[PDB]
Amino acid sequence: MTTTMKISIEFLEPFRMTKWQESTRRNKNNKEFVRGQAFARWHRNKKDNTKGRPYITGTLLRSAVIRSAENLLTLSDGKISEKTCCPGKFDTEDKDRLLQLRQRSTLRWTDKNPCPDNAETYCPFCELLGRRFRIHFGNLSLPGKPDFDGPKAIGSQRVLNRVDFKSGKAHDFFKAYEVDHTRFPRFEGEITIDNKVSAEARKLLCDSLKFTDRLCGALCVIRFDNLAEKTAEQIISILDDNKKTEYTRLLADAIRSLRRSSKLVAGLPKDHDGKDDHYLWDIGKKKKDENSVTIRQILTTSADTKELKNAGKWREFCEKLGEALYLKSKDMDAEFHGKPDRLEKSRSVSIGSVLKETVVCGELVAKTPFFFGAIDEDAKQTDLQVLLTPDNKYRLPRSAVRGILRRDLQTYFDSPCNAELGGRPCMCKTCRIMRGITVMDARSEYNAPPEIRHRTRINPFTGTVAEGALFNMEVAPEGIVFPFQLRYRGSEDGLPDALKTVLKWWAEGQAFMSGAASTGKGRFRMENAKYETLDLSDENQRNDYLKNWGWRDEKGLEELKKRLNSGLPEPGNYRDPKWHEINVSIEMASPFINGDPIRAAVDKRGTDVVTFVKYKAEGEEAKPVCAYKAESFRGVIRSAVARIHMEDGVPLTELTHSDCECLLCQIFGSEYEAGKIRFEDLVFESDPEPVTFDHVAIDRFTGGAADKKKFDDSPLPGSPARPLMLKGSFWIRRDVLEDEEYCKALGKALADVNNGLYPLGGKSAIGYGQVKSLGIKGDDKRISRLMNPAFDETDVAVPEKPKTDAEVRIEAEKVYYPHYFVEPHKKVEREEKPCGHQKFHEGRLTGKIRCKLITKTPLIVPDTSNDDFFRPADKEARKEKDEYHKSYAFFRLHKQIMIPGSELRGMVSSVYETVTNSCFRIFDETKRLSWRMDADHQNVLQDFLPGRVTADGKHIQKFSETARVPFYDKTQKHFDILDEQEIAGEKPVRMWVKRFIKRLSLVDPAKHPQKKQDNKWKRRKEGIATFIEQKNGSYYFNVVTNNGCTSFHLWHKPDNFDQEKLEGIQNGEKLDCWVRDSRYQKAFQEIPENDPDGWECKEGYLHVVGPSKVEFSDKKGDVINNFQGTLPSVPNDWKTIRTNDFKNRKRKNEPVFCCEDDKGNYYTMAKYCETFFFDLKENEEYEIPEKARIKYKELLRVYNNNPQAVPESVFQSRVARENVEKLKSGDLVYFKHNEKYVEDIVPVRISRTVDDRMIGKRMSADLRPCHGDWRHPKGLCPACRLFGTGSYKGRVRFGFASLENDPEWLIPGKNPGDPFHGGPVMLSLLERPRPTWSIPGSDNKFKVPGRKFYVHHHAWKTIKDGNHPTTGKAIEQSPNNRTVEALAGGNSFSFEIAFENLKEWELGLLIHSLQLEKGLAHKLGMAKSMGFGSVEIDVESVRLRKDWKQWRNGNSEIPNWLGKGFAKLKEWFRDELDFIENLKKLLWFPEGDQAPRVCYPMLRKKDDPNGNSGYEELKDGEFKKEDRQKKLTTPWTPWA
RNA sequence: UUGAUGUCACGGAACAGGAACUUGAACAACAUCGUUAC
RNA sequence: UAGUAACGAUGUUGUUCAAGUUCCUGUU
Repeated sequence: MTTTMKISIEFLEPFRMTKWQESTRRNKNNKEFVRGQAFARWHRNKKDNTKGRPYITGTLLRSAVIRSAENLLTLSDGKISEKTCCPGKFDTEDKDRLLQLRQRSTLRWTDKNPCPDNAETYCPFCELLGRRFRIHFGNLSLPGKPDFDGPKAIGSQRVLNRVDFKSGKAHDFFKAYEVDHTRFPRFEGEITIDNKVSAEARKLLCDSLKFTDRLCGALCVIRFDNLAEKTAEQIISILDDNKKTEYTRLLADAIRSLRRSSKLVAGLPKDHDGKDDHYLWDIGKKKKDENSVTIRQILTTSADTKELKNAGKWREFCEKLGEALYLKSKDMDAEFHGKPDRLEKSRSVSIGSVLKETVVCGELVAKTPFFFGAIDEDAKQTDLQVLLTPDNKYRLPRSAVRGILRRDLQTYFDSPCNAELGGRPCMCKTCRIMRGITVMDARSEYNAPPEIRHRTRINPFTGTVAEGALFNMEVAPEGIVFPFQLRYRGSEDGLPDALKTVLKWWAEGQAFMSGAASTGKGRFRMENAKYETLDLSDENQRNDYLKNWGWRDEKGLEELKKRLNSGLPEPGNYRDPKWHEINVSIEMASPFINGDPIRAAVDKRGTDVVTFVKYKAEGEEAKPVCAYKAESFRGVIRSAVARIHMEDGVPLTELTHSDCECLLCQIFGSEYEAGKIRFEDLVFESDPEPVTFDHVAIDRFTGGAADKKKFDDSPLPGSPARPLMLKGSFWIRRDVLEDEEYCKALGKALADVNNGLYPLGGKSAIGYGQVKSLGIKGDDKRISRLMNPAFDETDVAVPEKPKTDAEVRIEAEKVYYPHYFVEPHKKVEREEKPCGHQKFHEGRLTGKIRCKLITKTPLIVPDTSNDDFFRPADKEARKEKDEYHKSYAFFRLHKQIMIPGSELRGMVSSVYETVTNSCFRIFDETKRLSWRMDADHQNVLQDFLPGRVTADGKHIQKFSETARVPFYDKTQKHFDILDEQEIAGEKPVRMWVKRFIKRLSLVDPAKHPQKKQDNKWKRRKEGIATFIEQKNGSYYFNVVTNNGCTSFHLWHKPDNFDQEKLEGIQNGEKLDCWVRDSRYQKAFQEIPENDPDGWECKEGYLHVVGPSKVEFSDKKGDVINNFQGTLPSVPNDWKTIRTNDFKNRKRKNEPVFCCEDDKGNYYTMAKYCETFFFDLKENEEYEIPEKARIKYKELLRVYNNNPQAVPESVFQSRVARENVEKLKSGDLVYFKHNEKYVEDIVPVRISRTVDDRMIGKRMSADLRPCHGDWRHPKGLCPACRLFGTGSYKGRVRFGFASLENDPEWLIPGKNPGDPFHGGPVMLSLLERPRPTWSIPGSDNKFKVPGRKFYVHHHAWKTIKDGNHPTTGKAIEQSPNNRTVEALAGGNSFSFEIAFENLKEWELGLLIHSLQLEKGLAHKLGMAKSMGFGSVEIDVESVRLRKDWKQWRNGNSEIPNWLGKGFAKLKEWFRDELDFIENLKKLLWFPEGDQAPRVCYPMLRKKDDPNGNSGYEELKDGEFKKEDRQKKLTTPWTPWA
């Protein structure tokens, strides 16, 4: 007796979902079951397990149908078809149930009796209301009834908000689930109607089902009828198998960046030679073990797997791989909800019968990168994320649009709302308009990943970043189009005036929707607006509206968009939007950098930092453009304001801004109110291609490149020819331009920015940034009227340089050395506190110094961007893999000769820090030294005893003595009778050892005429002689010693005098003879066939090392000559090398072995013997500490990395040939010990000795790098206060020097008429320095000398011709020297030095270090160990700064500064200023007719035509061991 | 998997504050091998 | 029982980033 009607709803927007709770907190007393009643619910079967499906109750649809029926019944004056309708009853006497009452002011029509219950025929509204069921409403569920695994598998919980209006920051908040509508767009159910309900109630029900449009926070229309985890584990295991475990976070941040495209893995950078050993992209490979994959190979084979071919799959793989790597690198409260008021009776009111409808279509594009915070969980790498769609599309929610309409409607009026989330609806002017507004979501169809930005926070006391202030941020691209649709229904004749004014504001590009609006985030603009007003008051238009469900669906919208008239309606009352745009145009004069290291790690150029580049969208694809961040510009202007204004004593950079109305707190805002000025990004107006500059860090002692300290950067190029314009804008509020107190502050700050201070960008300490001018427009001269400069234009001249007094006595026919260290003092002061990079102090100076550099000796500053600049034309370009002859040019920026700022910074820093006797800025406190020990028995080789380590690596057992066993000879055979188990020393052998051999001579007492002078004939006694056999040269004898106790057989070689005693031998005569003993320490295997004497059989260990001591050469040495032809070839394996020739041929002395390889090398090999350790003394061992093992490790590392070694791997020793690492267990060593503790372990007889301490502990404790903690503390060296350090910014900025006259090169070029290119000159070898010649020994006597200042001379006239400086031979090219292009003497440059917050004695010392006396000169450039690079600097106008208006050129104050600097220098050191005298002696320039000839020695004396006693004779006599330091300190000592 | 005579949740902007920055001459002379003889 | 004496040859590149901070303050 029923009739089922099947309905089905279909969503057009993401609906919302509530949270599940058990059936105990489901009363009217819970505050989360209420406020969760207007959403969809989540049912789970088998309670306590999150598994179920969503559903919508029937009571909610009943309430929506009731509300639509009330809204529809007053539109036809209460008559459905024929009969009038009763007003209905909404009163209930019981209120313990009915968990929620109605607070709505029910509509009215035809007020009459409420049709009491004791009736028999009701009003159709009472049949719809339900007065066994009359109209039963059923549950709506999913079509197929599936089962998901929880509420997080269909949706995502996001946080909503509730912001304030005056202090526009926040209030409480809440959160809810939202499910996307592209995955779950359909729900189904039915409605059970009785038979005898009516024939007019069904029409009302159908019209009410068609008139309802939203159910759960969304529009609707109701109708009726495993790789990434294992790859992460593999990469982590690779990083842990090696020692590169500190590159894990950079690897994570660089791998997450590859999610943009898969064509970036085949374009990762390489090394500088084009190899495949990058420092992070090639971790894992070794010298051996080819089956070792790297990270580049892992990313390459994972780029083509037929699973990661799509973009979404590759993006997801990159994201979760980066997340896993970040998580692996890691481990090394206020919310309101509800409270609705339970009102007893609703105040029923009438609204009338006039109802219209307005549709506004169009679209709104983005003009700046927008931001919508959707920071979710389970993703902790970015910590500031954006809102995305489940298919990675950008969207703007309707909550943000609704809140922004609310804010603009409150701003159009001048009265905020005062609602408190409860009770009767609010009835102000801005809540009667907001109750008829309906908007929609967007999708933007872009589908591209967002870029990541890095931000920091700077401590304004030191200048560096604060502790713990570093975070990321991701922003959406610029230029995305969102579809827009607004709909309003009310009683007016169209739109109101407030909405028309707000839409006219939005049509001018002033719709600041959401984001970090203070730093120039999303600003949209509504375009292509259409509108059309319907009329639901009549009946011929309402039925056509109800026939097609309005026009909400896609077909209805495509039919509606053909009826809308174009152009928005003009408002009746305009309001002049409250934001004003001001343009900004900056022009620079130097390079510019805005760091980005991750892009440098992914980029294929192979640099360390690259400039910042943002993307922009063109509809489906993104293109990059270089720009300047908005946060950096905002920070610059904020710091420029904060350092001038006082506000009651303490400046604005020291306040806490807790509850203060400071001047920064009222313009730039704080954590309690929003700001009133919004900046924006700055584009560069052109296409500047980045260039590459190389840098290095020159050590102080042994001035050369320090270890691990070579780097580069890729900034944008700018020069006084092409000035790198910058364009942008920023927005200010309307009620700030009208104030006269804030505009003055902004004008003062921009006037300080314009006058040269506050450089923009990165490394401004070497001449980057340097704003030349700044000009704003668009403000009617309210701010740009205080930005006018004002100088003095005086005529005071600059005082001339004083005359020098330190002179040297240089004579002819003598040579000099070029090093001459400068020994320092012993008192470096660190008892002063640094100033602080805050407000400009009162008694300190700030300004500019303009200098003038003029060269007087050829200068070389190379342009290391390319080699082969002097390459011949019209030939082959270059072979792939070879070592050619490098040749460079001079430095150019835009085809203009320049000198960088870091060169001058380093030079002046060295001179300034050696004047004030300050801390060694950069130093190498590692790398302990080592020396080869000499070959003399008494001094060194006496203490090294033979030994052997025990079964465990803890003790060394010593031996008694040694004897040498002959190998590689022709008089025995020891290789084919001993196996490999006994020649490696792991098994004892048994040899026969002889100690003393016996010579023979016939006449002892009557031998004084000929012999008996050698004094060795003092142990002869007597002896009888026999004869048993005849030989060719020798004769047999059987001699007794004193009484016939023993007899020995020997072979005696007679001589002239012996010949006569020989003459007759009948085998039986008794000759007279004498026996003498001589030393013979040999040990053979069996027995030799020449001495059948008593050999003492002993027991010991044997060990071999291989054929060492090769005198290889290239010029047919004295032993290869006078040979017997046909030299053999090199054998491919040892144990077969024999003796070829003898060194002495009269006697049978030392044997050699001459061979010849495929090249022109000629080897001559000594060492025809090996050593045998016998007589192992037990029960006496010595322990090995850790210092011995560290010394042994350094010894092995030196042995294995040697470029001067023998090219053949057969003639090396065992230590270097087999490449071993640690001390094994059971190997022979030569150790040194004293009282149970060993000191040194060497492998061979004559090896090298490593010193115990490092080189950092051979100085004083005060001269070490003045770095560390010992606001900032007071422990800083006097040179780390002018120039910076880590955790303290320096207050001196240098600048790019530029040439102004004509070049005037050294040698003319190849093309006449083009005076802008020079000719090439070829240099000498230029080999790296040796610190093992200044520190000769290692005990305690040799400390570290000074700072290695090179002397001035003229030795470039010999290189100009083509000879060598030491000899006179012509130099020949090779793949080890360069061919540079140089300038000549008589060129002029000009640069500028900016300083701030200096004292009056630091400026005097800086001027004394810039300009020297009138007889000295500086030295910069390349190859200044010859005569190359000699400059002098003259100082021009020194214009100071005293206020933000006037600058007061102070040329007339220099001598007071110089006197104060000298007075401070006298105060520190009383009368011990000898280091300044030495430094003035070392900077002396030969004024005239003096030609000091300096050069380095040669190796020996026989290889230079002058014969000047090279290094191998200078180690004895002059520079022996104790005069080295002394003779290298005196500024001009004769080279001898 | 809801209750019926009463749901303005299209009744609520994840908003407000923060300088990828600090320090650094692209430079530079004496070492490397071990034993041989009595 | 036991150790004493210092000699012979002339050739060759190296570093290519390092030390720091890598997240906080708050809504009623």
